[PDB]
Amino acid sequence: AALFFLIPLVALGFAAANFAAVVRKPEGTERMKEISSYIRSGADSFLAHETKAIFKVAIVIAILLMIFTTWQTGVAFLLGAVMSASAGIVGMKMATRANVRVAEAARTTKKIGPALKVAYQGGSVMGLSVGGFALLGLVLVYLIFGKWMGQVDNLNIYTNWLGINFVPFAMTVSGYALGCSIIAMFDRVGGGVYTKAADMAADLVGKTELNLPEDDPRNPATIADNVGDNVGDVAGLGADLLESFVGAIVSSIILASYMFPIYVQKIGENLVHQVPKETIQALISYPIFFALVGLGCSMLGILYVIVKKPSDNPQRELNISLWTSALLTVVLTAFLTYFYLKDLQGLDVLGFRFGAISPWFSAIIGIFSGILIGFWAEYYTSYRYKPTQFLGKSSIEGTGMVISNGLSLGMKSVFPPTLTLVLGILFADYFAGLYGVAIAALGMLSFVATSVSVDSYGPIADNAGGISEMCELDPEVRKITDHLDAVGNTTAAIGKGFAIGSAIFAALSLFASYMFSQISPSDIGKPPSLVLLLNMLDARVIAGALLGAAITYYFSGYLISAVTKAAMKMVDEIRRQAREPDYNRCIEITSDNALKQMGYPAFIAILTPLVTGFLLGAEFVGGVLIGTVLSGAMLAILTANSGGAWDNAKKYLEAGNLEGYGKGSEPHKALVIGDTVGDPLKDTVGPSLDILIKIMSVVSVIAVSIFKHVHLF
Amino acid sequence: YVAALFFLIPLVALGFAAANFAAVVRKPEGTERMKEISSYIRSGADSFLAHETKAIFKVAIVIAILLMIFTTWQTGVAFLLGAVMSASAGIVGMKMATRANVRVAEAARTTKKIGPALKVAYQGGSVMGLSVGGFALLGLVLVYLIFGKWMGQVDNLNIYTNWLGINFVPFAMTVSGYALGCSIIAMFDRVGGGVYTKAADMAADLVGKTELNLPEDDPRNPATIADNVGDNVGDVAGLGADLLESFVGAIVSSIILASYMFPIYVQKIGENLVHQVPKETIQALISYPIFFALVGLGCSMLGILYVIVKKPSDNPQRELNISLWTSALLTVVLTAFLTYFYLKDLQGLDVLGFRFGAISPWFSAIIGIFSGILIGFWAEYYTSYRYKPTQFLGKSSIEGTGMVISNGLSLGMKSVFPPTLTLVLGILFADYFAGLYGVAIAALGMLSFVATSVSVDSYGPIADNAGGISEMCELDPEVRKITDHLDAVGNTTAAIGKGFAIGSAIFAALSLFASYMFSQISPSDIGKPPSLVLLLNMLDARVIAGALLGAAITYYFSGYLISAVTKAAMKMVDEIRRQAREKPDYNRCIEITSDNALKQMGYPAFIAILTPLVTGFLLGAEFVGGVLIGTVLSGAMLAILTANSGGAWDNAKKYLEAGNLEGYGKGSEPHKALVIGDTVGDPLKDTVGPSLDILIKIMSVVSVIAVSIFKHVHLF
Repeated sequence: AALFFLIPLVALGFAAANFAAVVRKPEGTERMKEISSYIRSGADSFLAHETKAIFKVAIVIAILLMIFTTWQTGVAFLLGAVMSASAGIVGMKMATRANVRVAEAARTTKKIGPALKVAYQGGSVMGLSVGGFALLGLVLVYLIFGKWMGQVDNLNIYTNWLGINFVPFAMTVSGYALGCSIIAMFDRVGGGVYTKAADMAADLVGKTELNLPEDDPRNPATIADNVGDNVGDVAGLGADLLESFVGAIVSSIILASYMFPIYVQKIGENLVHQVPKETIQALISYPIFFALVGLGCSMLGILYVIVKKPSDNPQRELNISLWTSALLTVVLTAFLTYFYLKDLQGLDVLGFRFGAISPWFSAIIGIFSGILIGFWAEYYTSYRYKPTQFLGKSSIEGTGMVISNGLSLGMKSVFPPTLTLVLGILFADYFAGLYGVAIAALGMLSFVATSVSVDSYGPIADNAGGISEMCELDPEVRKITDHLDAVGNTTAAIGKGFAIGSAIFAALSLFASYMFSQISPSDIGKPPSLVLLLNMLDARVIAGALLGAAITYYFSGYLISAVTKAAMKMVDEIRRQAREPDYNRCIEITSDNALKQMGYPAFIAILTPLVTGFLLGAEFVGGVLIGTVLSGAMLAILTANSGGAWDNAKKYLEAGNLEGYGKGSEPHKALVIGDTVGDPLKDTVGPSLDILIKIMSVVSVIAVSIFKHVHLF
Repeated sequence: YVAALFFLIPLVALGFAAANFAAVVRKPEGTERMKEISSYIRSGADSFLAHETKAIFKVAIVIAILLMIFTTWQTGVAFLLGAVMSASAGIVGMKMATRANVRVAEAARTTKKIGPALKVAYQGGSVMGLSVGGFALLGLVLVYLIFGKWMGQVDNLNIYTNWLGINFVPFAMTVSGYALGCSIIAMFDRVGGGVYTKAADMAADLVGKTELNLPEDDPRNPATIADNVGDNVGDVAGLGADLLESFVGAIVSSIILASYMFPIYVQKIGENLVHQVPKETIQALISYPIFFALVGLGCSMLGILYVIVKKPSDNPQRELNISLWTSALLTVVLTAFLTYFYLKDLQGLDVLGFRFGAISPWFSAIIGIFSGILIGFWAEYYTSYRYKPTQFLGKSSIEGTGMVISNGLSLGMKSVFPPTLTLVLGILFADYFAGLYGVAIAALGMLSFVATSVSVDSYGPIADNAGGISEMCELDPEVRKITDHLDAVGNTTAAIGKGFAIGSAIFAALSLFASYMFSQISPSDIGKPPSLVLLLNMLDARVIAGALLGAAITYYFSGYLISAVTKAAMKMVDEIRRQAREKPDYNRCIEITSDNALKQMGYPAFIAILTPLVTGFLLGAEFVGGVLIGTVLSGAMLAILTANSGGAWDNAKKYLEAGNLEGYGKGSEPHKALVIGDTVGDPLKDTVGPSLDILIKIMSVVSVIAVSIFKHVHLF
């Protein structure tokens, strides 16, 4: 058991070792070194600014979490914030360092294998830092606050000095989750505004009197964009997956903890717990062990792929990493489930239909759902398949036709993945109730380290190819690096789709956790069916649902406008710099403006439940959560798939798959308009929604202990 | 005595419509060129109507046969009756509009004044308004008398079990059948006719830009006449049928809730079933919505009469707003007395949710009314260039085309919050006053004066056709100025009316969701506490799954419609090229586009009608309740977004055309960007949004009906 608790440190040390191993490889030409120095300075500047703002917000949140609820809650909040920030910083430094070494491998060896290995060892640092830091924080919470302080021992509803009631350990893990959520909100909202403002400004300066090339170091927005790629597909997506991972695990824990007070019967004058402390604690700890086994299998798959004999098929290598981790987790967790829950009593009252093996059936379902959902994102965004081919071909009909067909593509694309989620939820429940729904969220993210490593591979290869083309490298070297960039292009779409699906699953598990956390000491005798209830006929619930949907749409629109404003401001600063390059100057101007913009979306996401709950109650807030989730899922999938389809249709034409037309032609102009429209949608709105749907649920789960009984109307 | 006096009101409205029809027909058509252009337009309209009506009849017969085999035969009879009422209103309104398009221009030319032309156009639109009101309430009065009182379905009010074992309260199921009847007409009009309209508009612009280069606004271009036909197909038949469906849906929901409260609030005192809400109150609440709607129609006729007889003026918007406010205020006042005197001596209103006694539902109704107008205003705030958002979009036109698209999407997304919040507060307060019954009464009050709303909505396209005929006939510049002023006023009223229709659709869809939940009552829940029966638990994984599925289906529905418009447009372009290769063929291309649009609507219509049957026989009534919530939420948001975005794009293009952007005018690059934005937005505002308005209601109606079957007959 202690070995499992050690696995997180193994992953952190693995990250350190891969960091050193890639750092040992050669940087090469001095031109490459200068470009990468620009990139690293921009990245570190952005990181410092955002971490300053993060610390400012986190101290206030921890003080409020200690004043209300308990002090362990605020401590766990800060712990989780630190773990996620650490994973992000480590991954970003590693990526900004490895972007050149990948190109040097490709050039020196004139081969694809060594460059791919360098890039994947680079991304595995972010993957392993995510996994290790997250599960390390969780093990620390489970040991220090969990067993040492006996919060897993009492498992009864505690009433704090203010009168707020809650199960202690549940509230503690909730605080930890909220910490991760703050880190992720900062990363996604802010960094996304920044990244897409930089990309839009890069496109813009090309058309001003400056006549600055897009792929030229003379253009400051080029370096800002190369920094933003890392800010996005390494820090942002990694933090998003980390939040979903921890959310699934915390939801399992909260449901388990609150089942203990739920299933008590007043047989005489005594309250008899129909689910005893043994089973409850076993179910509190089973998710942590499942996730630790997942991290172990992830490290094994990464090891196999980094030591594997070098090959010339990158896509195959990354997919091998994924499938190895998946199957290993499946088998090992099979034995874990069967042996860890075998001798427990009362599992039938918990929803386990086939006994101790029920949740494993749930977990694996998640896994498969995930991969399948991934596939759908690729089907509707790759020009290898029919939809993007049709979109690209329709370019000849005009620009309005490109826009309409892209919107149509996204809207229709939301259905296959939603149906995958629907069947996954139905079957997971069939096996093990809402607990099994949470275990499905976990299984889907059981190998988060490998998923995040493949996600971070993309931007590293993108920067490698960009450095190669900015340094005017040999055409064969450019071919190698561009092939790596295309593989990363496909993996990016798959990873974004997987992240959206994971966010939806974790948000639904958090909704269940919210309902369970509504338990008051006065409902102890009441039948369980009466307490765990959100009635949709209650007009406050319908009203709250409409409100949540509207707030989600408004959130998205505000982010679009913020991106455009920040881009125009960066263009103004670049003009000022030309009249009077400024790399960190423009990077920091845009970073500060994006951080200023983040105030209102963050306040929306965090304060909507507080305001509405203290105003109208916990049924209204349940409605708001359902509306937010239902609209966020759809809008996320839509924006992601539409932007991906537009981008890859432009590529389809640029690759000459549409005879007669190439760069500069009118169809290419139309597709470029479509791609500029979609960039903010896929890289800012979708991920921001992935976060919204979860963080609003977390804030709700926590504050419902207060406003459940403290509401104005 | 007085009851029959009110029951006569529908015939008064139908006769008022006939009289206005005749009065405008007496007006002069004028020049032979105007007569020829209008002959083209009217022939196209009649052709479209006939083609769509054939398919409507086929589907309606299949549905009515199924409604007789299952449930009861009165259900199928009421279904066919409602289909006929709505189809009649649509045909009448469209024929009248195609007739009045010339007489408005003749008023503008002969008299060189705005007042007389406005009067001609408003007398034209009041035909559709009054036909909607009269036909709808006539069908409902007939149902309440024949099946209701004569056959004693308002007398038994107990759960009846049909030969198959399907259980339901008879009158509730009957009114549900009638609602489904109206819904079929509305679905046909909206989905099909909307695909047709936007395919026609897209083909007109394309052929204007194709190798043929046939000028826009030219009789030589057949798609120009097809588009002038589509304006009426959309904002007269489509929008009128939509408002009619929302109206009838609110009323039917009130009735179903009332009917099912009788079995719900029973107490099993030993061996006796004691109805805590007695038959007297149940029947009073079944009939109160009908009388409220009749009073509303009377006030609407009065406002319309005042505005058509009022001293002519030079301010048209003021005249239409006067009609609206008069109808609203009169309905408010009279319905106050109606409520207090009709529900005073009842018993059990407390157990029902009436917080302030017999006057509670009136408080709900008026709220609806205000909600409506406020929602209307919001649609105007986010689409008119008199206000900041559309101004900013137009100004941003200078900064590229991608910026136009991004800012339009942003505008639309943000625009859902003010109107959605209006709906939120309306629901909260309406419920506060009189429970879910009061939510239904709020929907009704919001639509209490539907005749005037539909008349103002149908005014728009008639004036649009008048201005188009004026520009195609090369009329005098002053007459053209008058017609262009009328067209802009019609544009604003169109935006406001579309927004009001969306808000009404959301309110009616929520009332129908409540009706679904009430209709789930089984004979085995007689003793169960009401809290146990009226329950849709959101933790049940089935319900969450169904909600996700419904949202996803709504998005897919929208995307399919977008693609269908382009397919029909491309085919119409091919037909125009063939016509050039071989006075052009007007009805030919109109009928080709109509048949293609009707063939395409088959699949969205099948989605909307069968999704609840498939998913319900598969997984049950909790899953379908989830589906309904997802559909309602996603449809509300997408409807508001698409409508407001299309309106903002169009009115920003107009903002520039008037030179409100110093330095840029027709032909400049910002104008090209705004033209792209408008071509993108046309299908969204005129096809997707309304189709969703329909989806969110018709799926609920089908669910309310079939839940009697699949509630207990489901596979998993």
